[PDB]
Amino acid sequence: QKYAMKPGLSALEKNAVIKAAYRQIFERDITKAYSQSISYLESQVRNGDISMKEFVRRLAKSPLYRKQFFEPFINSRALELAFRHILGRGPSSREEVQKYFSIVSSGGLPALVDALVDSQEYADYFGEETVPYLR
Ligand code: NA
Ligand code: NA
Ligand code: NA
Repeated sequence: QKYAMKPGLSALEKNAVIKAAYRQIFERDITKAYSQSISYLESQVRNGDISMKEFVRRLAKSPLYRKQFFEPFINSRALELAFRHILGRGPSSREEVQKYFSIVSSGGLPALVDALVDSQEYADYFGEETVPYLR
């Protein structure tokens, strides 16, 4: 089951695409109703002013994402969570854990998100338009 945001999709499909995005990132049925920010963000991705990649990015940086999947955890644990939500897999090696560990110490949640989202792997699997999915 793969979902991709494109500007000319029907509203039914767009709704389905957005819903998948929240479920993959927040692991629950968040809605535009949750905050001004998320609603604004949703309007951006729905209208094509930002791509799906950019939507995932801003979503993963949000206070909701931060309080559920970053703030309560040690660097080590927060990065494996972000891996799963953004990349659809767990970290593959101790060398990869280390790479992202320093990024987290260095630039916290925003740097963790940017790095996962801007990796060549993310580009290969999900690109600009596709919701991350469990691999
Ligand atoms: Na914003
Ligand atoms: Na939020
Ligand atoms: Na940032």
